[PDB]
Amino acid sequence: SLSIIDVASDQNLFQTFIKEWRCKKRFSISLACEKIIRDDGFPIKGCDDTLVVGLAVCWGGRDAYYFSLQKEQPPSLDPSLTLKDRMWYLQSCLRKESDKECSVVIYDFIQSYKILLLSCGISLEQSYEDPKVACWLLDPDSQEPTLHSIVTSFLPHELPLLEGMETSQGIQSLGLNAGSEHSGRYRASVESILIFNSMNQLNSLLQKENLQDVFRKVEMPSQYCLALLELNGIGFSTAECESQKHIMQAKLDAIETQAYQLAGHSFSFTSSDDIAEVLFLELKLPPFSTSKDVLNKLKALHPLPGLILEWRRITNAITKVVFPLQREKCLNPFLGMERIYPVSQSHTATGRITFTEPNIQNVPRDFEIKMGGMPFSISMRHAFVPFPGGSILAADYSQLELRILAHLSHDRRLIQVLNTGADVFRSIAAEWKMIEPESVGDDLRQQAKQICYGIIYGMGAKSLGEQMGIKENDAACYIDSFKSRYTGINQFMTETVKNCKRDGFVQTILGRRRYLPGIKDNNPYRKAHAERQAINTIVQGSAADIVKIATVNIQKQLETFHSTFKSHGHREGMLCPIRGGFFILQLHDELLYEVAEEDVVQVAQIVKNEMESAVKLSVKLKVKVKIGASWGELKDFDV
DNA sequence: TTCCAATGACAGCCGC
DNA sequence: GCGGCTGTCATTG
Ligand SMILES: Cc1cccc(N(C)C(=O)[C@@H]2[C@H](O)CCN2c2nc(C)cc(C(F)(F)F)c2C#N)c1
Ligand SMILES: Nc1nc2c(ncn2[C@H]2CC[C@@H](COP(=O)(O)OP(=O)(O)OP(=O)(O)O)O2)c(=O)[nH]1
Ligand SMILES: [Mg+2]
Repeated sequence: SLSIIDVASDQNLFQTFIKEWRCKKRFSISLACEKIIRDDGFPIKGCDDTLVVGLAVCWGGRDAYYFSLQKEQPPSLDPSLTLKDRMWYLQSCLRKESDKECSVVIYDFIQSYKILLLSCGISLEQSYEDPKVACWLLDPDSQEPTLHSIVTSFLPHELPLLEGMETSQGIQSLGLNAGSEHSGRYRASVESILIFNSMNQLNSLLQKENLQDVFRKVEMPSQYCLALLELNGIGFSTAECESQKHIMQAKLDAIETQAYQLAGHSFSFTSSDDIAEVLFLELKLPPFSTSKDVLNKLKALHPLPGLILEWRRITNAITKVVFPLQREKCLNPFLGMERIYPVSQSHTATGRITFTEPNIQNVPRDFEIKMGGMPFSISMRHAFVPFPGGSILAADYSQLELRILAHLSHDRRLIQVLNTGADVFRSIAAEWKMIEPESVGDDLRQQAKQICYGIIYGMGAKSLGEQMGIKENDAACYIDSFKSRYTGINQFMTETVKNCKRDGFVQTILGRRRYLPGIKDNNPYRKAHAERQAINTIVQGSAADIVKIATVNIQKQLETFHSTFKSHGHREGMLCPIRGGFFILQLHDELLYEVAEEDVVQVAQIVKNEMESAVKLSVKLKVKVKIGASWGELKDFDV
């Protein structure tokens, strides 16, 4: 039967609860947030509307222990239990002793870790288990889990507990979601019971699939590193952004006025229909699609397609990068600067990490605008700055996916190239554009990068032709030459497709499985798509495993040499200059840290050493470190 | 429908 | 009319 024990209603019940809690090796917690220093709970950073009023603990059955964090105002509070006394006993039960294996189960661990630190001044110090991450680990292509989907799949007999609790079908924790008519006490108590029991079932399934070691040693520690990143945020300068915006907007104005004179009338740059009417009906250019690929061919024949492409590039930087950054910026009064607080997203097909609100991974590379034949550099990344005195440190793996592919295919030709061979992208660009390596621009090297990974991951002659600007036949010859020169790779492609067809899945270097039932499909497209996913998932997923291990191992090292706070949040939630390195961004094969001037040499050594040691392959994991006053102005730094 | 992975703005359409 | 859905366009790795 569902029972909620209000432990703070009676001194005697409270101590019995505290004694039992202190001996538990496993329990769930769920935070109780409701809509409105206050007597009735702890304000949440970023929401003037909602309070943490308590939390619920579960360690078996359908008993929730509700632990109130209200000074005044379920039976009422025993007044001998001061809030200060409760906060003591709370911090005591949520922090590890020496040689004590202790696991806390939290739905949306990251959001809960942050609220406990910033709102209640409590830093969790135990092993963490998030059922959302366990779901992902069992099927990475599953829809993002909700409490409702977890209970549906893993605890279906308890679905009645969720009847009339419609917010259980949203992504946000039932306890944290104060946009309900149900009390935080009831919501957190139900969640605590559903999550504890759900996690027992998820742990049995992880053990059956042999993913429990991955879950405890890589994925949950990776979530802890991402919690520190989300507490840290990334520094942002508005002055740099505005000055770039003004140059961009001037170019957009000139492009529009010239486009409209060539067209003969106004047209919307955002309507494919309008652009198609102008290009194909009203100018009779040869084709109706208005894609990048189409306009890229046609720019050789008339100026308007090129103007369209530049309009979309610059409009993208203004409306999808500047507008959201200058809206999501937040004053940090301790560091004395604006920062952006993006949200990590780990539920991906291959185990990459991405970001939302906003997605800082998508901030444009440097690009050039010409006006009156004078070039202006647009560096959106230059707006992302360290705290005063600090530096940005970036460490990137050199061709990690190629090194992993070499290791798994034992391809002797690819190993030679990686051992000595110059930049492969520059080599391809040179051969293609009839030049020696040195002339390649950034844009052209990116085109060659797309060609090289494209071919490796099963790009066809029609598409390679559009990209290289050559006939399908010439592209098909290029594909054959690749396959002939690197026969190891081609054997590994056929051996991976054969093994996928048999098993219904592929596995990464750490044992994670992706299910590709399209592999058996009779439809030629769906079959070929699955075969391409099979090959790409093993290499891209393996790379994502290595970067996670690197991230986790760097964080351990930083915290040993840590005579200082493990995140900027740990100073906010505390209430003496900044020392150490702060994880600020992940870019798939690249880690960014914000580092105090004094510590950049030591942090650069730790980061490089730990990234190069993450795993042992047939080939060396090469790491380049760069350093600078912004993400946009990073310079090579020999470590 | 023929590189893979990702987020997100933005016209435009359709059952409610 | 209105929110959901669905391409389509962009960008990054
Ligand atoms: C101009 C052009 C276009 C398209 C293809 C190729 N071919 C068949 C290659 O061989 C090219 C260059 O001749 C040497 C690098 N290179 C590589 N290409 C691929 C696809 C792949 C690789 C790699 F996997 F080995 F890295 C290399 C290299 N090295 C060439
Ligand atoms: N399938 C595919 N994977 C890509 C593509 N671009 C990048 N990736 C994957 C493979 C490389 C990895 C990291 O991308 P980078 O741009 O850093 O590539 P890199 O090979 O490391 O180049 P660089 O030397 O500039 O760091 O992401 C692409 O167009 N297709
Ligand atoms: Mg790289």
